[PDB]
Amino acid sequence: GTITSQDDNVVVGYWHNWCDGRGYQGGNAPCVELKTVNPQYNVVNISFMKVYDIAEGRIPTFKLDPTIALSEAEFIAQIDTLNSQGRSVLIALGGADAHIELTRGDEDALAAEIIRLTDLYGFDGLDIDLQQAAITAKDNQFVIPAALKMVKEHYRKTGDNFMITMAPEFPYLTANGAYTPYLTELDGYYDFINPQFYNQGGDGLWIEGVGWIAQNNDALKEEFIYYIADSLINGTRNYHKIPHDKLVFGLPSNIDAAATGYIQDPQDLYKAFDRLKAQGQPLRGVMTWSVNWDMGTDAANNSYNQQFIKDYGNFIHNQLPPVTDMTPTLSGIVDTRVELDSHFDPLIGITAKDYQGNDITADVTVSGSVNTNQVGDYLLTYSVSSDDETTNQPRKITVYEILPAFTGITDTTVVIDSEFDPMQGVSASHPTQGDLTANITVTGEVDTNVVGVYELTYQLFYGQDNQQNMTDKRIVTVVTDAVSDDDWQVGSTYVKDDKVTHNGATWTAQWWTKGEEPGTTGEWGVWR
Ligand SMILES: CC(=O)N[C@@H]1[C@@H](O)[C@H](O[C@@H]2O[C@H](CO)[C@@H](O[C@@H]3O[C@H](CO)[C@@H](O[C@@H]4O[C@H](CO)[C@@H](O[C@@H]5O[C@H](CO)[C@@H](O)[C@H](O)[C@H]5NC(C)=O)[C@H](O)[C@H]4NC(C)=O)[C@H](O)[C@H]3NC(C)=O)[C@H](O)[C@H]2NC(C)=O)[C@@H](CO)O[C@@H]1O
Ligand code: NA
Repeated sequence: GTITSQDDNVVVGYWHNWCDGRGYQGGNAPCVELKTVNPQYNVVNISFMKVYDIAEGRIPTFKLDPTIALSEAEFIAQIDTLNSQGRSVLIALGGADAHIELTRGDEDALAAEIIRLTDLYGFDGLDIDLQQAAITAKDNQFVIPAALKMVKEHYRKTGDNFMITMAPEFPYLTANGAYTPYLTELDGYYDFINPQFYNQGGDGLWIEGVGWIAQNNDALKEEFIYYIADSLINGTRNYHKIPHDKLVFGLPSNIDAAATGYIQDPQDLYKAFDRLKAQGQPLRGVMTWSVNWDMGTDAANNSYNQQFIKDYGNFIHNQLPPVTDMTPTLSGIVDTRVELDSHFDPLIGITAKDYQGNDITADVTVSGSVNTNQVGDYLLTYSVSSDDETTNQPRKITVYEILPAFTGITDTTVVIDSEFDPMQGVSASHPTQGDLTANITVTGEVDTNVVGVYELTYQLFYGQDNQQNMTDKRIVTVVTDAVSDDDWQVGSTYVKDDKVTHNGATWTAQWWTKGEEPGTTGEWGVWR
């Protein structure tokens, strides 16, 4: 077949490239032939493309499991059958426990291998299902998008829409989260995203005014679906925006398919989707891990017997076609701190794209102005318009000033008649004004001829016209080098004629003493 893409709603189902997988509740997922997958799965994702052995190098590939007892030619024939029915068959990249680790420069080879596989098997696109370390490993976040742009562009040349989808686990979809480079680099290139709303336990989101709604909360499942979808399709509540026409809700087929996330009561999904439709934002479909689980058995060897497609196929297909959200995007805008009098350029680092991923950076406009010569906050708003839609985003610029620092102003003791230079070892600096030593004045003097304690007040003047100032005080004590009688000690014993220094005076013992303080023994006592 040819490249077969989906224009309307989708029910996506992963297909296991292996047999008899064990379920989270002890069930079993048989391998199944593609031609047996229920027709209402209009996108079927071959799982998985990955590195099958590092002796083949870093570029991942796909190798059909022969125990499924499809020859290569037969597998190709069943893909062609699905394509003849207008269904798409994508190759899923990654999966659980698949490590992929690419280096900048691997993008040409990855693209070449994607195309090779696509042309050989009849695949219609590729699903990004990077998990754990593979999301962020080495240069993956650059290489994988770059490769896929090439692949898209290669098939566009012949008028074919090579589909690109992704299956991020929903916790990675916060605004600056690990999947964000894939989503932003491929804006305009991807057909839809089918996040996983399973296996995340008690993770979820905080709804200001209703509380924490967890993915494992079966009492609040309607609210979970509604609010996490509402946040995603509007870029609110700290989630990255995925337009509603491009959001497909991923679910486990049953309790064996994933540890948590199974919808016990399909009504909760019907109602959440209906609510989303009611505010003008119908979703694009559902996704499931997996067709094999939908055709599998539980631990008691009872058949699941297609309960997932029974619950969701007709509901999702019997909907109007999607309506494209053509809002443009802005990238690069972050509140920024700028030091007083530095240069600031409000356009550097900021870019914009239309909904098809075309660069429209030159079309951005900015209102507001920053005055880097005055500390304070300044608010800018960036705007861009395309396709009769407009996106805006604020940016706070804070102008701040840093105090200079003195060095060398430490209390010190010097000997009588020594030379003392109050500026010796003293400096000031500032990060932007540089050496400010010449801006320091000294109030007070030290007289090194006269024993005593001398205070010096250092002032630094800085800033515009030197009208800012800071002060620091220093004590310089001048001590004699004159040797004197040893200080009186309260525990020492003295005898007649012994002399001691105490309380600034020299005293002479008149007889035996221990523990009597000089100066306190009166007109006629032991110390005189
Ligand atoms: C206490 C609490 O609430 N804790 C929370 C955490 O649980 C949670 O973090 C998640 O933690 C779970 C493990 O507890 C971790 O689980 C993986 O989930 C991924 C994503 O769904 C699973 O991968 C997909 O799901 C199916 C299985 O449901 C995968 O199917 C398997 O595929 C392999 C081949 O690749 C086969 O060998 C297997 O047989 C097959 N399994 C089955 C049953 O068929 C499929 O490959 C994946 N892709 C898709 C499209 O479905 C992965 O299997 C789960 N691993 C395990 C060991 O169970 C999940 O990834 C953690 N999430 C994160 C973000 O790290 C956090 C989340 O914030 O919150 C709490 O802390
Ligand atoms: Na095809």
